[PDB]
Amino acid sequence: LVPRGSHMAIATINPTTGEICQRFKALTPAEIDAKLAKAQEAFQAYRRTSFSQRRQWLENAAAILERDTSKFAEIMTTEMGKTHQSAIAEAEKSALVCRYYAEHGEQFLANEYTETQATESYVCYQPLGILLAVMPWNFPFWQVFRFAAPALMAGNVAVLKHASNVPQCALAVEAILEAAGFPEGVFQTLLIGASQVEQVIKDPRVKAATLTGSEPAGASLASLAGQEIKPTLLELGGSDPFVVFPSADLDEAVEVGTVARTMNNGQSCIAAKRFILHEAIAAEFLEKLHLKFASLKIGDPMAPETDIGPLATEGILQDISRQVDQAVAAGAKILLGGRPLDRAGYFYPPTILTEIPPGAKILQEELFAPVAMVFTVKDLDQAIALANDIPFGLGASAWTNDPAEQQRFIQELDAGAVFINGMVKADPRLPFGGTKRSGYGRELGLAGIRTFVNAKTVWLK
Amino acid sequence: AIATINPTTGEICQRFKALTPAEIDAKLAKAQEAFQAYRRTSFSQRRQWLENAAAILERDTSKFAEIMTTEMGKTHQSAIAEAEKSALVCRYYAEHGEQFLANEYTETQATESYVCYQPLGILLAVMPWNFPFWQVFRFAAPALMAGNVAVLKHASNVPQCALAVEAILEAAGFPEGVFQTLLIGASQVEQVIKDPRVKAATLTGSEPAGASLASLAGQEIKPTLLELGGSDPFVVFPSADLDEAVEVGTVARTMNNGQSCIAAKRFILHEAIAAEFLEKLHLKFASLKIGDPMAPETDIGPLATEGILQDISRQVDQAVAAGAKILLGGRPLDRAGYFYPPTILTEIPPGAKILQEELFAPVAMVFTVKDLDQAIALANDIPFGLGASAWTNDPAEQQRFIQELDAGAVFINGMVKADPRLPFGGTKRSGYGRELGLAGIRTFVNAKTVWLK
Repeated sequence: LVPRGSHMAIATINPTTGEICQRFKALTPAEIDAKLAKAQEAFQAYRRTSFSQRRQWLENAAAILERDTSKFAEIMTTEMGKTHQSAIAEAEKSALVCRYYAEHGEQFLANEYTETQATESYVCYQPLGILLAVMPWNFPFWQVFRFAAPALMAGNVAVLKHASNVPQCALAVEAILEAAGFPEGVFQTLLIGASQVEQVIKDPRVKAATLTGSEPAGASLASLAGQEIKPTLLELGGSDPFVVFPSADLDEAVEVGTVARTMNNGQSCIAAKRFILHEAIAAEFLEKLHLKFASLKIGDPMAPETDIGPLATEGILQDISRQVDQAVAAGAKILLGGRPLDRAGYFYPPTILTEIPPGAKILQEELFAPVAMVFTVKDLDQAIALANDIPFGLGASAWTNDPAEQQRFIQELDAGAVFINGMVKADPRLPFGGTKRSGYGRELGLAGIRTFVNAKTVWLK
Repeated sequence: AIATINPTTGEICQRFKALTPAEIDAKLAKAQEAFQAYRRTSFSQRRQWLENAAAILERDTSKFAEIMTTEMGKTHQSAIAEAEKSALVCRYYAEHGEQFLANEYTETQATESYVCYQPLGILLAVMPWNFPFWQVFRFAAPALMAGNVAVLKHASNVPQCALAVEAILEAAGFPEGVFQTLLIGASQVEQVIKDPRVKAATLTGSEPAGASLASLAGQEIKPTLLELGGSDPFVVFPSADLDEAVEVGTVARTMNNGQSCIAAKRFILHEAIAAEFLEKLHLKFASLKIGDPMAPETDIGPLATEGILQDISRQVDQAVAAGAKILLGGRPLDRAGYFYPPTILTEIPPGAKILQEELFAPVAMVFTVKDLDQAIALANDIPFGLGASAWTNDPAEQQRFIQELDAGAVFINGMVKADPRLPFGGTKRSGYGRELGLAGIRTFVNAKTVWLK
């Protein structure tokens, strides 16, 4: 036996126990070439299917997700550490988005007509061809279905590169779609490393790409896609603010803030990361939040009662460890947590940072872990100024029952989404995506299915 | 680098100093400041200022037309038409822009859930020389109606058009700094795209510039829109009104002296009409008037630069040495300016480079095909896909063409034109995204989801 780079890049490593459970071989270039030939060929046939066949197959996928939610949930929890209960919910949402596009997708892609001197003039909507989807470990089913439901309803085929630490999830999605009846080659999972994504985008059969994840990989992909004249959609990190003002129901703010910071063990792009508290309401909020964080159960994510599993990988653990030690050293005050736990697996406790000095690195950084930054402010202008004083701009949440402050937050928060008296969620009925360094384009709603079609203008004399 | 060189006489009519990196920066500083205020203006203010710009265009079409003709060589009549269209697109977004940006509500368990449309901020536009007014207003009208500010990097050979556009917009009443023109070289675009104040960019042009712009935009996590070249098929099948097809195909190959991204460049002829059509096409091209583009009788003026003439000379020399046949033209004329004649090439060998190239000159490639399958196969046998035109009165053939041609646009019994009322853009190596129609003004905005408990 000999460890080879090929066999060592992709694995299931259970973050609860640290143990390597199973390893996989990455595809060769040749093998990749052949998957793409296969996709190109399935595309010629798949684009001729009817919305009926596609709706039928998508419905079938939804039913398989619902039947086996616990099985799929366990795969998620085993590979990347989320609570089993939240992983069951992610399977149910994955089914939901499949149903959303089965129901709306034909109508979303109908001809739109415009009166001109032409006998007929309209835009119609046609599949691009092979699409590449580069997806993250943190919502390993949901992110894949919210991309794949609309892309397949539109008539495209797709090749998925998943995060190298959720290969079982990735294989599970390929298998789900095959079992639902989508023809072989329509959706294929590529067991490949991040360096191999270059070969896929530069392949002439690949028309467009989408990436959800972080800046390094997103910059890489969109750069290369650009150089090849291929369109991308990017959803990257956030540092969403969670802004609390005097007229807010603080108890509910506290409950929802805690959930929004800690769900998925803090590893969400739309987590409440930076709590921005009005000075009147602040003492009371900070303390109530401290106490809730302190009540969270940290433990085995397979256990129903667990609120906080381990972080997903070792790397992820060192990131947040360094980011935090660094801030403490620059003078930041730990109200709670702030140290990895003395135990098996990649555990990091719920943590709260206060009195962060101006100039600290961490003000501009994404904390992908259950670690809240807290700030006090005098007025609405300071709150906007601080909320927007980041490179990112995905989501934002503000708590107030003053209609004027509500419209101000709605207008002036530089984010792709703004929730008022609620935590930012993604809901298939509505578009969703970033601004600034959080990315561009929109998934879900109408936009989700228009994103990768040729909007072909037609003019018949 | 940055100069007016009249392509009719080959001579330098005036020079311009490019900005320094410090001068660029200060323009960006000033765009940011103007954005903070411009974004608070009402649609009614913007509609008035847009309407003023249309009136300034319609009023001086002639004068602006001369600047275009003098700088880049199109016929004065067609410059006049470009100025009128530039005005049209302005009135279009002034009429529809507010409604196009209205909140769209969607019922949920929110009290209020909806999407609104907010300006992104500073936009960089990188425009080409071949439609130097139209390509800028097409981009600017929607962008300004949405509340963005813009900086424009125009082509180095049309600096006067570039300054006139800026001046038109200040004269119409858009506040200083809402639209600024930047006299800068291609290598300086990087500075601009990399500046954190610049939010998104757009480029109409060629692939080398588009690839570079979109590559750097990607690295910076910034969206772009690209409209690049094409090698549009013009496909003629046996039920076509042949005479119309010839008159219109000639226009489509020949307008703007063949320097159009949506010119008909590859004529694809069914064998049952090939001979008739080809002879007629041959006769039409042979008698077009080549000349001073200021003179109204002129059909064909010169190409816009020495390089453009060299490129097409090279490309045709190269194809002829490979075995292609010249039915007509195929050499630069011997007279002052950058004149290349209406030219037709036939019997091009398989594997010849030119089959894959964009011919930015009035040079037609002609092909004979046996059937619909084969016509579509060739229509699409290129790296581009902007437009496609097909001529036929069998409604089944019409639908096959509409469905299977790989283009951003398909016209049946007509030439491809960009109409402000409908979207327009490319696929494949022609680009992505859409200008005009509703898409035009949605491209450079934050589609913000709003959720109220």
